[PDB]
Amino acid sequence: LNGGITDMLTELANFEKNVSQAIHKYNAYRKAASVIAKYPHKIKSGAEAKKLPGVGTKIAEKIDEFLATGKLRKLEKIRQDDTSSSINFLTRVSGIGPSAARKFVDEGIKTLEDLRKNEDKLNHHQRIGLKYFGDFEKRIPREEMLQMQDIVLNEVKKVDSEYIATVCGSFRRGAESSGDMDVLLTHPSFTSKLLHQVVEQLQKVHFITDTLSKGETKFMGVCQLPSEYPHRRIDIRLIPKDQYYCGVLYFTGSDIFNKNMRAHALEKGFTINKYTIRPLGVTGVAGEPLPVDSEKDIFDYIQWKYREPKDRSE
DNA sequence: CCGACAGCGCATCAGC
DNA sequence: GCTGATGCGC
DNA sequence: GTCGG
Ligand SMILES: [Cl-]
Ligand code: NA
Ligand code: NA
Repeated sequence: LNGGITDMLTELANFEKNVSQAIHKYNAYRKAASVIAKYPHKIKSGAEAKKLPGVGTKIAEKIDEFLATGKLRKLEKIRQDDTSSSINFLTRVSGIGPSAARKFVDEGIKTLEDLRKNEDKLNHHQRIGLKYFGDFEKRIPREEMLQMQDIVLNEVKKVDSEYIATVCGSFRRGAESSGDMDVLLTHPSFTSKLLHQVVEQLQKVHFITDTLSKGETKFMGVCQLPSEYPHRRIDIRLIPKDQYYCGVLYFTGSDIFNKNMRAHALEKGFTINKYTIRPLGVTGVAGEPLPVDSEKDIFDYIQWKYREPKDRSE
């Protein structure tokens, strides 16, 4: 239908983010690509697309050029540009953002090979990103995610049977594949070394293989199923018990669902973030956080019917 | 016209 | 050494 | 880049 248009917008988005360092223009192009990707008709003109929310005058003009010529002069030039294409590519390395990519390209470091012969110029995260470059770009089939969940739930309970661990993200919504694994962790003793002991055990059984970052509340690293399976990205967050289910709700998503749930909350007189759900006074003064002991409690606070994660796509 | 567009944990830099 | 800023990812 | 105050 409009794959040519959405690919064009996505490509424009990446270059704004990675090369121009214009994050808001990146998101504008992404939003336009998303709304067009859902549009159930083949677009015949920029004017037609303009009617959609997120598509404005500039994108309408670009669509008109694309429909009449089959390309975008601006994009064609960008693709051919050595500096811009190299910067854009380097950002595919985890740990390499627009700033590092620009600095690397400035000094003639443009390829994965260039990165390999300049390890001294890479920080720990970037070296890991380089090491697992191909693996990190692979999807994870649900069956592997289940096997990964089996290991995590098993080892967590082995450390302390009172831990509560939930694998969230699109996986919890029943997705057939995932980009990574996002684990939410809590314990009755923690409210508003618990994380360390879990990471340590996962390393002990050789599930966790590398560490990108690690503090008292957040771990970001690499894992791998026993055999060879690709190495996978895994995050683990330690959340206070009284904020756990607000966290589970938020990190389960989806993004559109969270947006819809916050809107309904306000219309019912509540504000919902990833941490707490709080009532609003007659002027807008937010009160103390409300007690939450399940996902359903959040729904019951705003007079909503409990939606299964499976149905939380929108 | 012009400000918002999410906010925060961790690693590391910049400055004192 | 320290504090605050920045880069990065999510 | 787009939206909306
Ligand atoms: Cl709060
Ligand atoms: Na529009
Ligand atoms: Na990157």
